[PDB]
Amino acid sequence: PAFAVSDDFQGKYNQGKALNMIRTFSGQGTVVWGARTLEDSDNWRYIPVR
Amino acid sequence: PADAWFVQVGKDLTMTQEEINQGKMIIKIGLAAVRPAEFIILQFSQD
Amino acid sequence: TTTYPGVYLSEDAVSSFSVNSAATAVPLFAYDSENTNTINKPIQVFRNWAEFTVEYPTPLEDAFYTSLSLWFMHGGGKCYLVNEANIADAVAQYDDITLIVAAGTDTTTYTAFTTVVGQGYRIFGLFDGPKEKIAGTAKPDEVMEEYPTSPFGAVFYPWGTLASGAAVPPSAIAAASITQTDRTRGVWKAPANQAVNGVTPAFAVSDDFQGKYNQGKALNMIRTFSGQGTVVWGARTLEDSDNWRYIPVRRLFNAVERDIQKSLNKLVFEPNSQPTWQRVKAAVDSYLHSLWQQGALAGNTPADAWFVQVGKDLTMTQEEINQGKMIIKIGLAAVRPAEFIILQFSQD
Repeated sequence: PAFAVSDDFQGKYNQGKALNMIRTFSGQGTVVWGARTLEDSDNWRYIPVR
Repeated sequence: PADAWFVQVGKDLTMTQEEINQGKMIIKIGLAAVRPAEFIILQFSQD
Repeated sequence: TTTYPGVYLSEDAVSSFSVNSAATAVPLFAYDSENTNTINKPIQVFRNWAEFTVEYPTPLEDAFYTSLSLWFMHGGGKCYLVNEANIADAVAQYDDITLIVAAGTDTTTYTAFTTVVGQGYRIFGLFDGPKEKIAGTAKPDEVMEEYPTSPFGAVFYPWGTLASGAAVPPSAIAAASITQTDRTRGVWKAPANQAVNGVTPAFAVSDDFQGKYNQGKALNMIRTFSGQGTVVWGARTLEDSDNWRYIPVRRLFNAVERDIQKSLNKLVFEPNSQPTWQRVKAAVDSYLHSLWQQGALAGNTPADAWFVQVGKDLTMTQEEINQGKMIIKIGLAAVRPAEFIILQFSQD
């Protein structure tokens, strides 16, 4: 990743829409992170259930 | 799993007479899907 | 909130409670502020014999010196010594003081005593008997009115003169009986058969002058016997009342609540909910039940030997809940001291 992003700038953009930044950890490295569609709706969040 | 879905098709619960006579058939289902466990909180207690 | 994806965590919030027991004897000692052979610091905060002796290596004969000698002869505790001018002050401060002695100091003492009980700070003071030798031919009550009536106190006449040294007020002397009472067993036991050591009463009093002054008020002379020597004798508060005679049953409720009222100070500003109310009830009863199975309080099936009640309408109804107020109430069976003994024969 160009950027090792955050937890809070991560966390504060978890809502609203579908930012879904891709964050490197320990163990898991450069792993994908967060699953959500554009609407934060009870029918449609969570891209696989869409 | 007939709770985890349902399914229904008939003569009048679905697709009544004249639209059968119009050729149309309609069906319908609805179902229980999984949801991804995105968040994790956990609770302690000393009982 | 649960903002980013990942692992959040919660715990348990609030727990139970119980009361923390007691001290049962924190006496301040009646320092005389006019007195000079002494520290003219009014309030002396004293722990044991050692710092006393680094304060007084000096064998005095004034009664407080004879007190702490006698007091720490019985062990003794962290006991204080304030003047006759600063009674209420440290009582408003130190929050532990259980006992108030009379070191022959009465005049401002009784007023300051009846001052603080005029705001009622849950203490048991105790006074001196008159100095010497009521003739007893007459005059039966006119030796008593000099002492304020209260459910809090007695005088213990004979002026146990402590033949090693100076004449000691039995306020100091009977406290030693209590000192070996709580150390022996608690407060509901009456310190009425603890024998003290090396102290001689000025007077070997009577049985009848004893017996005729057993009533009215709380003379409670301290009489030497055989076997038991110079032992304390008679337990009764100032009023001869069915609620209050028998100083430990007064001192029981003097001790029954200062633990509790202290303990629940942490528990205000709390949501006055029903599951609060039952939970509060759940802690006390067992502590009572222990204390009942201690035999401190009398009565079988001990929810007979007490009761306890708190709710929404049996106690603390709606608008005063809406006023924030909660009220509770209990009542209970206590022991009473078997002071008297008669016994009946029959040939059947």
